[PDB]
Order: sequence, then structure tokens, then C-alpha cells
Amino acid sequence: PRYLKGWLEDVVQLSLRRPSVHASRQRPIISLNERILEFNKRNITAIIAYYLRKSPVERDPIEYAKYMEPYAVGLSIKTEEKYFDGSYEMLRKIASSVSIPILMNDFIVKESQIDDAYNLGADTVLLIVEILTERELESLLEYARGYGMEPLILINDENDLDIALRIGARFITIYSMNFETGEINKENQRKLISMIPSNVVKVPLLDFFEPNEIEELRKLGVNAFMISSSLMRNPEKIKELIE
Ligand SMILES: C/C=C/C(=O)c1ccc2cc(OC)ccc2c1
Repeated sequence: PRYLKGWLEDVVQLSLRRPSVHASRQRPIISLNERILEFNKRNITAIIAYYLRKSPVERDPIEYAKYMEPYAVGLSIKTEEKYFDGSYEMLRKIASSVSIPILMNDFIVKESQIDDAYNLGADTVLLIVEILTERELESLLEYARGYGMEPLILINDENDLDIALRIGARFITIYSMNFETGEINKENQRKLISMIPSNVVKVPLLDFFEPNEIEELRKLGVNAFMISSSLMRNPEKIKELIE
């Protein structure tokens, strides 16, 4: 990884030394990017329900996963420990108790964390341009693919987009986030969406969504929407979205 500052470097250092787990998965991968493409063809609104317990309305992660299973295209499960109160064991039990795709959402800096995700039952992993060099991102990209997991590449700005496309990313999440504040820059997010090629599956992160926003973003080529705060506070809004 890079050498950063602040809590993000603390997290990078935690990831560097995180021990690899002793586990094996219980079902095949269920491809998240492919399921999004299927939902698009079938005209089903594709929502990734984003779960965290803490960050820099706390919910039971199992119960949340089961609640979202009938409606969501996938689940994002935060497995970073110190700042997000994530666990590998919670990932494992979520992945063995729902049959929709699971994104392991963490700060991946080494291959053994990808091994961990596969062995715990995740269907894909997040990779973050900001914390990696291009060479590192390319090597982790190809590592994840090898398992059958098209990773979701996180971009926060145009430089990040350009690195992602330079290494052949096929699945991108547009956070447009300042990790120091947890801000999503909605203006920059729209700009970045408009720069992504049509054959890359593209997923903005939204805390809250406006009436018309989902429709407007779909008109910009968005394939799925990863929604955090609104669904944690009001999980029932996923019904409205799909129905
Ligand atoms: C890649 C996983 C990231 C997040 O879900 C996430 C959530 C809340 C955050 C709040 C912050 O405020 C200081 C900073 C980063 C944050 C990152």
C-alpha cells in the first residue's frame, strides 16, 4: 500500500498485519457484477444494501442481511475491525445465511485478505485506488479475478478513475469521498459517472437519495446504487426502491 496519514494509515497498518483466517466457504461464488447486469436487463432496480456497525442506528448484521435478501442485488459488509466494528466471523455467518452476493468491504493491502474473503464466503472484494499504487492495484485486481471475484474498485476523484481504467477495471464504485470527513461530493460523483465507459459496471455510493435522483443517475448510465445511511435508518425504503 501507500503511506498515508490519520486513521486511514492506522487502518492500512492494521490490514498489513491482519492474520489470515482458517475457514472454508460453503457455496459457490454468486457474481455481484453479473447479477447487476441481469437486473439491468430485467428492469429490476439494483440496490446494494450497505452495512456497517460503526464508522470514523446500529443493527444486527444477520437480521439486516436477512431483511435485505429478498430485495437487494447484493450486500456490502464492512469487515474492518477497529473503526467499523467489523468481523470476519460476521461476514462468514452472513455469507452462509443469505443467497445473494456479498461484497467484503475492507481496506485490502495484501493478497491474504482476498484469500480470507473467498474462504469466508464473500462473492467479491472492494479495492481502493487511494491506498494503493497502480502496480499493487493491478496485482490485487488480477488476484481477485483468479478466484472468480471481479473486484469493486473504489474511486474518489478523476485521478482514481484514470488509474482504474489504466489497469482494466470492469466494476467501479464512485464514492467521491473525503475519508477525513466521510463527505460524499455528489457533484463530483455525477462528473465521474459520466467519464466511465458503458461496459464498466458503475455504482455510486449514496447516503440518502432524492425523489428523482435515482432516475437521473440511471439516465447517466448507472447500473446499481449502493445505499448506506438511509437504509440503516429505514430499511423498509428498499421495498419502495424495488417495488
Ligand atoms: C471503505 C469503507 C468506508 C466507509 O463506509 C466510511 C464510512 C464513514 C466514514 C466516516 C468518516 O468520517 C470521519 C470517514 C470515512 C468514512 C468511511
